[PDB]
Amino acid sequence: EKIICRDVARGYENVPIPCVNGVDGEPCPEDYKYISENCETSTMNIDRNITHLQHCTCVDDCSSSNCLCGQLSIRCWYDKDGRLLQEFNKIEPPLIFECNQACSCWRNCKNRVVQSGIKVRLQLYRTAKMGWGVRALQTIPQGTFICEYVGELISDAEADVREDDSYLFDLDNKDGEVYCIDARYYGNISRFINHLCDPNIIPVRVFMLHQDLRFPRIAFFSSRDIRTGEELGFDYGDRFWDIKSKYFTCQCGSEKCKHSAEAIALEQSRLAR
Amino acid sequence: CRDVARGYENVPIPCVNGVDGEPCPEDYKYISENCETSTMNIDRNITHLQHCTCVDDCSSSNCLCGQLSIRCWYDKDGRLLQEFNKIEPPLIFECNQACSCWRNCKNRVVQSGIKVRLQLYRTAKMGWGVRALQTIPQGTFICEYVGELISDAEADVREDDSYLFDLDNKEVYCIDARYYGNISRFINHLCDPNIIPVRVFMLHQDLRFPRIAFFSSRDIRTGEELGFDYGDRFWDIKSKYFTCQCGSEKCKHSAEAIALEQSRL
Ligand SMILES: CCCC[C@H](NC(=O)c1[nH]c2c(c1C)C(=O)CC(C)(C)C2)C(=O)NCc1ccc(CN(C)C)cc1
Ligand SMILES: CCCC[C@H](NC(=O)c1[nH]c2c(c1C)C(=O)CC(C)(C)C2)C(=O)NCc1ccc(CN(C)C)cc1
Ligand SMILES: Nc1ncnc2c1ncn2[C@@H]1O[C@H](C[C@@H](N)CC[C@H](N)C(=O)O)[C@@H](O)[C@H]1O
Ligand SMILES: Nc1ncnc2c1ncn2[C@@H]1O[C@H](C[C@@H](N)CC[C@H](N)C(=O)O)[C@@H](O)[C@H]1O
Ligand SMILES: [Zn+2]
Ligand SMILES: [Zn+2]
Ligand SMILES: [Zn+2]
Ligand SMILES: [Zn+2]
Ligand SMILES: [Zn+2]
Ligand SMILES: [Zn+2]
Ligand SMILES: [Zn+2]
Ligand SMILES: [Zn+2]
Repeated sequence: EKIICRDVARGYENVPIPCVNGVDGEPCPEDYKYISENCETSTMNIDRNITHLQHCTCVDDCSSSNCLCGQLSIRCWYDKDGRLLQEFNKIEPPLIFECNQACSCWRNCKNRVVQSGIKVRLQLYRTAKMGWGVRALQTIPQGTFICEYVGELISDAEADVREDDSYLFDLDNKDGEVYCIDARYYGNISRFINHLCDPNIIPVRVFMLHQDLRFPRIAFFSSRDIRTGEELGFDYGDRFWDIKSKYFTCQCGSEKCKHSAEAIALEQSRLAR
Repeated sequence: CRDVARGYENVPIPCVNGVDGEPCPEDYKYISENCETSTMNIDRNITHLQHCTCVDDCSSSNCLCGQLSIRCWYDKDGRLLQEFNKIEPPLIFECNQACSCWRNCKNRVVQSGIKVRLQLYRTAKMGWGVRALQTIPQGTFICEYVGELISDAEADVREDDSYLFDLDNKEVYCIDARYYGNISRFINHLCDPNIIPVRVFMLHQDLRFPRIAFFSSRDIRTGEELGFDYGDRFWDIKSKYFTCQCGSEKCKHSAEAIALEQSRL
């Protein structure tokens, strides 16, 4: 086992993200460009108009019920330490509207967690069965911001012709025109987070410096206390596995695994009779 | 006010008034980065970024971004080299998200933000101004001219040009700090200036949209008012409404200076 890179983010995050390999001879991944914030190749025509921001008139730290930005998700879901409240809906999370440059409040108000970046210590590591993965190097309480799903913002039409969908994330569940983040060519640490059938982080859609609802940003928060050494993972979703399961099956090893060869076979044999 | 920037800069920018009873200004919105109010089609395509292949601190002459800048003009402490053309500054291309270097390389001064202590204050004759609260060595990055990116056509429609900065394209775009701006909107004209504007590219390289960075052109002492040369064009427009009050012996735009040149004719 060897530390093969001290910081895959090259200093772009608040904290380093080392890479270790104790499984094989694979060097730290080079077949992508690490970026800390979303990029575009062809333009997405994002509405950046500062006058199109809903914003608040608070002169405190935006902890009162009078903060419009909080009201845009019924309430601000962050406590004084930046963690999601206990009663936050982790099954169907609301859209979060953080404070922004139009708000009268200060940059250090309580409604600005995701825009402040990575704070926890993570490690890129070689897994036994799933390629690279990401694990915690510290205790992470439930409700803590982990990292953003960062990559190249692309259209539905462009996503459809991309050869590799292994790093592709669509931004809404609906049937219409849905934009995507493709982390294949450009991405951050999130591109390495694997699927777990017993996940410990959840994606939350967030708005910060724009409120172009076509382009929510994807923030991962812990859904339970996470222990040092624990692999991070979220539920990729059934749609992902419907596509992929003819190529590989889930190796998460959970007793609750929904997408292993065994689980899939038990499903099909249920119908084979 | 302890900080007109509301915590958005690396350091506070306090405001004081020891001249009259005017409250610190509130007839604008402080923003720390440029904004837009109608679509500005800036080319942000990451594949269009020229970028370097350095793994050093980008002080090497092999750094492409340095070469794009003619050379990297930053010394080890982030200050412009003496050889920098302060009369007609070049374009600076800082490193960006496409470069292979680390975020702490030597070619990222402007994108790292304000480091010096400044103060918004009431001047005797020129309204509000900005002054240093520390010694500032020559070549030091001070602040960016931040405001609302607008087209020249939009600029022509607007009533007030007192906070309008022409990016000098030859289609034309401007930064209007009238409604949205940062501390730079308060920096006055001086005929004996101590800072200079420099065109800089950082996260995009759309040459239609340079960002404007101010650097000190000489050592500045604590308490000294900051100022740059607004340019003859500004004064050709404005001299019919007011004249220069900078009070320098080399003042070019005072009523007296103007009258002398006119009577000469
Ligand atoms: C590799 C990233 C995880 C796996 C990933 N998951 C999600 O996109 C997703 N979207 C939402 C979630 C997740 C997990 C949520 O949980 C909720 C959400 C509202 C954020 C909406 C996926 O399924 N990738 C295949 C793929 C994506 C997109 C296309 C392009 N078009 C055909 C749609 C093709 C293939
Ligand atoms: C209040 C800001 C200082 C004064 C200001 N100075 C500059 O714009 C300027 N531009 C460059 C400089 C300066 C000082 C430089 O030094 C060099 C540069 C290449 C950065 C190009 C000005 O002249 N404002 C009147 C004004 C601007 C724009 C319009 C709209 N269109 C007719 C263009 C009308 C009136
Ligand atoms: N639960 C899983 N079981 C098997 N393979 C997985 C699982 N989760 C992620 N993967 C693999 O990881 C890919 C998704 C990537 N976004 C994650 C990083 C990937 N492990 C890598 O090494 O680059 C999938 O297409 C699979 O190849
Ligand atoms: N040298 C000067 N002489 C007279 N007035 C000046 C001078 N420099 C700047 N000004 C004034 O300041 C305006 C430019 C502003 N960007 C500077 C801040 C301005 N002093 C204010 O109080 O808002 C000009 O239109 C003038 O009203
Ligand atoms: Zn608020
Ligand atoms: Zn706020
Ligand atoms: Zn707000
Ligand atoms: Zn599983
Ligand atoms: Zn370089
Ligand atoms: Zn560099
Ligand atoms: Zn570079
Ligand atoms: Zn003068």
